[PDB]
Amino acid sequence: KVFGRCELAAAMKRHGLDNYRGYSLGNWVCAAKFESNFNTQATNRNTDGSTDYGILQINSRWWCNDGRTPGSRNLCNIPCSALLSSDITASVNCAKKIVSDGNGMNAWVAWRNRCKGTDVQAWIRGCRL
Ligand SMILES: [Cl-]
Ligand SMILES: [Cl-]
Ligand SMILES: [Cl-]
Repeated sequence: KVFGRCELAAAMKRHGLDNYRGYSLGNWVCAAKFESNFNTQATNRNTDGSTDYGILQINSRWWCNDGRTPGSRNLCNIPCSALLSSDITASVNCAKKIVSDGNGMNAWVAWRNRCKGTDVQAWIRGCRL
């Protein structure tokens, strides 16, 4: 599913991501924009052989099981395929664990490079939330 911008903001809020660990909704929408362009089915293969999955490009090295990332963990206790669903529940619940892991949203390199320090409220501007 490719979400609309406000549609995704609303879904993220519904699932308790708004201001989670102090990160406003615009941060999460911005991260999703640059990780996946709001496409739940996004996948990307990393140099180390792990894969990133879903709207927030969650990585199989630590967070989910895909059966093809040697030496990896599955800390969200989910198949990586669950992160590709039109229903963002699994991605949100896993993101909550990731952002709580110590480095906040810096876990998403894209957020650090493209969202951090910017006017992230622009991402939810106009949205009925
Ligand atoms: Cl915001
Ligand atoms: Cl594996
Ligand atoms: Cl980047």
